Amino acid sequence: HHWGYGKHNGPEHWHKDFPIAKGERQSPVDIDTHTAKYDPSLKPLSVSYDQATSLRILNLGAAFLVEFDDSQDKAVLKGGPLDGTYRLIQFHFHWGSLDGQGSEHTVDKKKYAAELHLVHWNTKYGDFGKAVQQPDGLAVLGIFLKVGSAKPGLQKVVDVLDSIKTKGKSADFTNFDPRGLLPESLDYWTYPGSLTTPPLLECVTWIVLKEPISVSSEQVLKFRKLNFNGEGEPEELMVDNWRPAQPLKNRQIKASFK
Ligand SMILES: [Zn+2]
Repeated sequence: HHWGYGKHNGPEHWHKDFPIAKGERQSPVDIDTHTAKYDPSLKPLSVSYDQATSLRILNLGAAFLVEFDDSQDKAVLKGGPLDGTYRLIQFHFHWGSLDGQGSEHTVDKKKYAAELHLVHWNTKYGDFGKAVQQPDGLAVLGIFLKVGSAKPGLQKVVDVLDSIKTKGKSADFTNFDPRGLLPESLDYWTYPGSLTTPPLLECVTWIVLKEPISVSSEQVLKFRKLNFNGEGEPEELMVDNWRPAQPLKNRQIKASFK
């Protein structure tokens, strides 16, 4: 009876196995744009993905991950609110059963159709496993998806999903350029938070881009054909794999823009 997104194992149940679910810096949160504070101390955000090396795409049950070779400084995030260098390890998405929901962060309570998370770890901690045990261990770039025009750079991801329909399946996925998933503007909000899936560790500097990317109805429809279950198990569509907004508590959200 492990955690998931269903009626009896979903987000309101997670605290029983993971008490930090009710902690002081949990994610996601609602971003109240009018209460967010423009911060002049914020240095420019640096996304250097030119030598990114994707390896594989995997259905882990709760989402699919595109994983990268993070054994060298090849795809890094720096600047913004960050001190030091954070290395890209994987990206994944959260999405809804309907276009009206799916994102984890919300903006003035608005839910987007999906949310992309590019996960990076602080190189001063040597690897991801050690990084998640640190309060500044990860930097996650969050990007909202709305339904409209297709995102051409997403299409290679959507076309391989038929090969990883069920939990446990993986496929080779080399030479994918995550620059094709970024919006024009790097304007962002930032705040200290957590992983949004168990173990919910409070190790994340969140950087959430203001500008969503547009993806087509057909593209998100393909996300919804995935399965939470493994092959040969009862079919349950991988939809609504999002945690809702958590209390902001003693935190301020900062904006990079005015
Ligand atoms: Zn995520």
